[PDB]
Amino acid sequence: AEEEESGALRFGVLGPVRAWRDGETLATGSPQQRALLAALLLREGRTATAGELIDALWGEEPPSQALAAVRTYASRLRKVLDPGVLVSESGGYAVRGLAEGALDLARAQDLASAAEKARSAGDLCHARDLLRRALDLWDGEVLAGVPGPYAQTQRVRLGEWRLQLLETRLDMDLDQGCHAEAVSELTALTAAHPLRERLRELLMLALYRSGRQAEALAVYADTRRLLADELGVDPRPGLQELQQRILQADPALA
DNA sequence: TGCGACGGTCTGACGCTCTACACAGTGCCAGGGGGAGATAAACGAACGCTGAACGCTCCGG
Repeated sequence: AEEEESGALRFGVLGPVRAWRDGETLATGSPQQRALLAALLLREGRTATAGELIDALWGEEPPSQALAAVRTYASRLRKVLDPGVLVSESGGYAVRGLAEGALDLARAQDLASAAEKARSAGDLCHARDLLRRALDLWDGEVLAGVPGPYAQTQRVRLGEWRLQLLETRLDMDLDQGCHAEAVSELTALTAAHPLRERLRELLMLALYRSGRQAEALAVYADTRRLLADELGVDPRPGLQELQQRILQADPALA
């Protein structure tokens, strides 16, 4: 609310496709139109040619004469957004005029870099506040209802980035002395995603000092059974090592 | 025709690499046909919405 300046046009990709024009919404339109606007939004303002956008929306088999289709999608964007916010060069399309804080993705990289800098500087309160602001950026599933295998690619990429971001958040929560909300979040995420080894290692680390041992190794045994049933291999050596040092109960990491 | 000499013609002129690089003085505008590119409509299909309807276990007086 403190960064809501006059004339600000805010764009959002981490949650669904929406536009905020000084507090009032804009109709982003068709799902393919939403995917087109998102594809322009991921490229931080390239002039990207018509064939590349056609491939981004659809992939291997776009209809043959659908170049005029993308043309009229561009017309839709130009009449629903500002005339000058979208400009065309040599047949390519480009959204400019994006200030700081206009895109939630740019704010996400900014907050991640600030958290990394604070971790390098050894600060904890400012980094915790930065990642608290960062976890409020995503709203539900990223890229809600957009077609295209391209959109699937940045969907899985942003999901993986969110996974490492929450891994770092939970890790600093564990090292600074937070366990209750930590184990709550880890249990919720392992309920959501059952086949991540790193989050279950985080479960072991969090429960190891919060006063919980039986269900931690029960969850580990369930992980071993599912990983043997679905993969039939052995887990990472760092895991077995973490369970090992746990077993002799070293109070060094208290 | 035989002679020389006069002449044009033509060719290469051992070998790689450590090295190795680029290149310059004098017109002008209007009219007109294409095609990319923005606009709003439009043909077609399916995607939602209306709860309704088929049918089971159900706690039940």
